[PDB]
Amino acid sequence: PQITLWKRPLVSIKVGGQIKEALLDTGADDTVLEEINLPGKWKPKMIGGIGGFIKVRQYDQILIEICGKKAIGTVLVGPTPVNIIGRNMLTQLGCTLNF
Amino acid sequence: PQITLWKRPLVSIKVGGQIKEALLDTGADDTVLEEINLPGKWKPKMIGGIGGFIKVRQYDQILIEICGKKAIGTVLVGPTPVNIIGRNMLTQLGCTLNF
Repeated sequence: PQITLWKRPLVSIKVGGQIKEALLDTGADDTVLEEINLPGKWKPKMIGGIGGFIKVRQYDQILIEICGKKAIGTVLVGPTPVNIIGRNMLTQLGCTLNF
Repeated sequence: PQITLWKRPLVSIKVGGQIKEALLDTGADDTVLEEINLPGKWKPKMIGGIGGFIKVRQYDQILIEICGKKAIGTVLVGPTPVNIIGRNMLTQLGCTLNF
């Protein structure tokens, strides 16, 4: 799809047997979700920083479907005000900026 | 231009008689720059919030050129770790997300 930016790019995502709303964020390096139980191993990871560090759970090679196309990448699970789809997953979807 | 997201989308911008590097951030509502003297009036504005509010100077109808095309919109001038081009300016450039 082509998405204009007059409003926030919230999309619907399928992940871990759940449906969630998330933000296509070209300004984020990583993908962060909250309130989900992902399969497989996880390692702790300190992210963020400015104001202090926040610990999350890093799951690797997690599938996320968005408007039809599927992406597989690392997902960080921890507290976040909005579910973020960072560039690590945007690139797996073939997402580009165009103007 | 078409910009892939394998790396951070830093571009070169012309604004206020200066050249600066900034980030095309679909995850930001507003455009924030630091260390510049913009012309015209400005009103104070509290932005951000999570962890506390930060005061910036809001200049309206400011021109910014990026890879050839010009945009006119509100620019917030205050401390920021990276110069951000929010959706208010991305939309003026005709910027979309495509995958």
